[PDB]
Amino acid sequence: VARIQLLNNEFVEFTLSVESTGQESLEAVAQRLELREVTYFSLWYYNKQNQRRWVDLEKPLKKQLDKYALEPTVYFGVVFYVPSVSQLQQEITRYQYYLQLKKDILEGSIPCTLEQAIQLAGLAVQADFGDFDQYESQDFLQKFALFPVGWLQDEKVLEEATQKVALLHQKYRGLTAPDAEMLYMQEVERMDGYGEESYPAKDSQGSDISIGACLEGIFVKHKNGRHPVVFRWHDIANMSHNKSFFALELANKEETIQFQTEDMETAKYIWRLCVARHKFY
Ligand SMILES: [Cl-]
Repeated sequence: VARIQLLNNEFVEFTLSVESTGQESLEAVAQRLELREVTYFSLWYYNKQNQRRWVDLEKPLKKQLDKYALEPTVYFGVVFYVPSVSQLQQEITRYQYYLQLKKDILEGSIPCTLEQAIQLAGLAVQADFGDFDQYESQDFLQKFALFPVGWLQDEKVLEEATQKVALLHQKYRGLTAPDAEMLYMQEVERMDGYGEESYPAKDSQGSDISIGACLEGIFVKHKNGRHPVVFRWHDIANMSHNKSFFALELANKEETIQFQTEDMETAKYIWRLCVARHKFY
């Protein structure tokens, strides 16, 4: 018996056969949610080094969890981030996407100042609880996750910010939940780090780098103080892996750029996800 953790802090148990693929589990989650735009979403697990890894949806799920996972839990989530949530057509799709974006914020995976957090929390509170005066006090706000890694904030800062959220909340009276969610996602959309996943590596000259995927293409960051380089999706002719190396074949001069990742299994994984993102964009 395995577990699928959903985007709203609920879970589903399920019996894992030997042959059932990751795709089959994803489709079952989608039927459960009545989600009709499933292409943006997939399933991930924590690997044996506690790193997040998206499931190979083509392969049987159970072998993947046995071989690479610490425990038989997968997480439902957005694997293909969209430049504009307005391209999501249906309310159920937007709501799931909203839950993911709120998660990205509350976990700190999209960095966020406290003032940005207060503005986002005001919209989330309107979306999640509706108009402020249905609740004869806002003392319930004190016991909810409102802010990124909020439990680590000083109590006085936390009290003050929660009071600001309560006041922002009153200003949003009359906003429906779909509209409040869209306004929330529209803000998160424009924040640095939205849609980004990255991995440690070295470039062909031994320097340490972070490499990964963003909306625009494959990015590389060095730790000097300069600026990241982005290989735009359409400037990328092909991608490959061999041993621990992951490679981009660029369209301009057929130049091939190598990157050395932690091991051969990591290079294959990075390759698989980056190929899939290239195809999606
Ligand atoms: Cl994928």
